Amino acid sequence: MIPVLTSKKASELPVSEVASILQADLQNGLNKCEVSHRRAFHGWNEFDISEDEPLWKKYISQFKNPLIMLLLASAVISVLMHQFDDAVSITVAILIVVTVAFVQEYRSEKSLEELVPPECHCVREGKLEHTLARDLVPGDTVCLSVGDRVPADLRLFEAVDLSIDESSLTGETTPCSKVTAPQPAATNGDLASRSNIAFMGTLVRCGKAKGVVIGTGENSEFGEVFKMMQAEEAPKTPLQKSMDLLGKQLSFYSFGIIGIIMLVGWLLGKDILEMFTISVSLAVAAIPEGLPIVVTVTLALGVMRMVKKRAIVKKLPIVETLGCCNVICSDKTGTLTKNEMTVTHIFTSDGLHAEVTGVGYNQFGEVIVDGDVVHGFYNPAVSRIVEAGCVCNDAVIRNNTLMGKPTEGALIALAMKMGLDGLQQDYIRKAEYPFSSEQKWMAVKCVHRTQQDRPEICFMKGAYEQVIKYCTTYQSKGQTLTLTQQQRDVYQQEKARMGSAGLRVLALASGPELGQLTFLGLVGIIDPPRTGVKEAVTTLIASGVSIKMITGDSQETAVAIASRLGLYSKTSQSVSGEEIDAMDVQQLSQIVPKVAVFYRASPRHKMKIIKSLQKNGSVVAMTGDGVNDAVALKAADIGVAMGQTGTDVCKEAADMILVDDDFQTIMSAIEEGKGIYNNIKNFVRFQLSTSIAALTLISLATLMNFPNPLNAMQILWINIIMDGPPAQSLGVEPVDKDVIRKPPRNWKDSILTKNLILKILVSSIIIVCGTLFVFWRELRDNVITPRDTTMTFTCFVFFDMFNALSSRSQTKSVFEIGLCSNRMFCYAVLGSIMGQLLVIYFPPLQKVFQTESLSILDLLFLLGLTSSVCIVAEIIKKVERSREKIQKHV
Ligand SMILES: Nc1ncnc2c1ncn2[C@@H]1O[C@H](COP(=O)(O)OP(=O)(O)O)[C@@H](O)[C@H]1O
Ligand code: ALF
Ligand SMILES: [Ca+2]
Repeated sequence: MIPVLTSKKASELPVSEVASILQADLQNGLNKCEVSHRRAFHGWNEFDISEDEPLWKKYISQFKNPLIMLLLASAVISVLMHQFDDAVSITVAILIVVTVAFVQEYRSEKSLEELVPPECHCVREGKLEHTLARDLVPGDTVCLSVGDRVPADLRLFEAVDLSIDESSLTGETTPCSKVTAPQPAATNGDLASRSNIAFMGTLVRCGKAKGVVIGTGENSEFGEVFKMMQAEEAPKTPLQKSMDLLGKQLSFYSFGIIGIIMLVGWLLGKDILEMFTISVSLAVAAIPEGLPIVVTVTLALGVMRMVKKRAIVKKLPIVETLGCCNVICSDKTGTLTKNEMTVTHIFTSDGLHAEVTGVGYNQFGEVIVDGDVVHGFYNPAVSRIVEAGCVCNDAVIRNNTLMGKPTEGALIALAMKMGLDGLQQDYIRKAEYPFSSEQKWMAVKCVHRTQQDRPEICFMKGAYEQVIKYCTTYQSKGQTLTLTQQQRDVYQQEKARMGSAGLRVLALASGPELGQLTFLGLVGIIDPPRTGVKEAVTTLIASGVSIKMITGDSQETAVAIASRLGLYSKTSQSVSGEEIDAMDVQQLSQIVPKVAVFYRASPRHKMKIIKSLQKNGSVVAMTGDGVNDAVALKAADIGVAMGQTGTDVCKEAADMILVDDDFQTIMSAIEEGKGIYNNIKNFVRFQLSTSIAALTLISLATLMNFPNPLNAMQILWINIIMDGPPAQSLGVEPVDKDVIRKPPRNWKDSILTKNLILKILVSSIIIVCGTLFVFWRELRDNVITPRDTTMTFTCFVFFDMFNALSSRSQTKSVFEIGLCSNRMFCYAVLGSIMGQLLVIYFPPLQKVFQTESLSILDLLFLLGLTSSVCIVAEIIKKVERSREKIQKHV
């Protein structure tokens, strides 16, 4: 059997011993059968899933709520009293309440169980595959590049200037350097001296590494520490504690009102038992005992609906601030535009204009100069630019797939169209200066493969303003002349003409050494934008949010794209990158609400901009994707990391990520969050309206005479129907398309507004008026009849049902939506109707409850009169929509 060795054993033993003991191939790797055997033997590369849930313990913990315990105490002291029906009814009712609370808790636990398995790169069968870190087995060959995180315990056998961040493991802010040499047995006392082992969960900052898996899952003390630190957390949502405070205030007000009405009923009154029972009923009915449950389940359904649309968001409280945003920055490449570059226009230093046809990275296409087809080395000016773009290239084309930068793949395809694919191997690359964000140029110094006696030739490419600083001469009609200022102005004007059409400009120069280069020409690398982003950005800035652009390119093409998709209003400015560099946050904070395009910028500037965006009243939505951009995401409130082109540093230490990079997904998530908030507001509105109506009805009933026709069991059933399946049906709801045009909700604003208060008060007074009308119409000279109680109970039930029906959406009436789209509402409605009809006619229940019989014409009159609240709500909604239309028409 293969033994599992610890970290110190792999540290003290050389690479040969750790390879022979583990039987791991450094170059070939392990086979599929051996990997499957090791996975079946040692298990999966995850923490031990040993967690049992005593569902019976949860069921009994659903008890002990003081109010239901006082209800059970009343029930048992009633058993002591010479009576049986009230006791058994109260016991069955409290049983239904406990089981509905338990199933609600189980559903909330399921929703809270409802982001991703972490992927990695592994070398198996001699090939590198992008596989799951969960299926990793001890002995696999793992490659770690910049950005990638260490999946499991790794024994380093190859390392190039590797620096790994271990602050999450030991707390040191300084990354330690890794080496492949074995450490002596004397220095293995502390953890910081272990520079030959890559531990699980560590973050690789820089460098490259190739190691062998030695420890997975449980076979690591650091793995145990991680399992115990990142398993039990409690990141409560600000909206959650806000709703908790609101519910506590409502409960305190309800308890005060109940104490007041009890003091009133005690004076000039008797039958203390019924008063205490009805007080307990009002206490269990008025208070919201399901607000956290419904808010959690609606947040979970919202996050599930938004991840269904390819939008993964961690840090659940972020869903609270999702949609509250008002400034959403974006980059040109990636989110706002697909990563596809195509060379279309070529401008040589001689003044020639060449057009390149064909779309895609293939050999299909031709170069036309003044009507003539240029192939091979027919035109010196064009062929020089082609060879300069080809010899200085890091991307490679294979089976129409590009490996590297797409901007270099564009020049690769351009050389392919001219039949110059085999030129890149004709030169021997000697010196390389790669393309960096600070220098913005890439240079290669090479010699010919068969003409090594010739002087070394260096080719530089990049931005015009950076390349032209190294150019001293130019070519015209085959003659090398000196670069005058007029030639520089002509080149700048041509760059402006190219940028005005939305083409990325790229300058190229060639020479014997750096500093005495001749400038060959410019190329127009067009970038087709994604389809559908135009209308999205149009409807985004039309109300609420404002989109920015951090491209890092020149101002010309940036403004061209921002005008094509639509970002530049008549009153808008644009700032450079050197302007942000030589300026503090205070002076910048006064020009940010006007600027919308950031050209010639860099991620190093982004953080600073964020500070300015944090100076005034606003919240940031960044879109960092590459390296050295995770700190900007952490400093901002939320950070949008891309899935395809995204490192692990900017993925795990970040916020909501977007797979299948696009721009409308943020808008969809914003609409989802706003719909969640609207559903929560509608549920709170319905609950508060029903509670206020019941409280004022009970008060007007027990005021000075004519005691309440609603008994304890009836009010408890009303509580069940107010906080049951028809209650949470309002929380979960498919959103319509109206909130994207609404202004964003401020963080200072609460969930209760003036119109909501007016609506709940109108609903309550209508309920009370209808109930009093029914009470007056049922009896004229009759003191007390059970038919009166039945009529009042069924009337209040039907009124609550119609009020819940009218409370489907605060911005949409019942006519626009149908009897679908969360049909669970209609399911709960029909279930409650069946339960009510069973309560009406059931001889075994007629002794339990108060209802014993009813008439058909009485039921018809009840359904005819109950629609008053519904018609009033629809009338006020129609007049509000008419006022909205007449105010937008002017
Ligand atoms: N491989 C490269 N060689 C030389 N110059 C480049 C290369 N790639 C990009 N550039 C230039 O450097 C600029 C900066 O690129 P980057 O900072 O990655 O932003 P973006 O790619 O979105 O423009 C580009 O606008 C382009 O002019
Ligand atoms: F892809 Al960029 F700045 F937009 F590096
Ligand atoms: Ca209640």
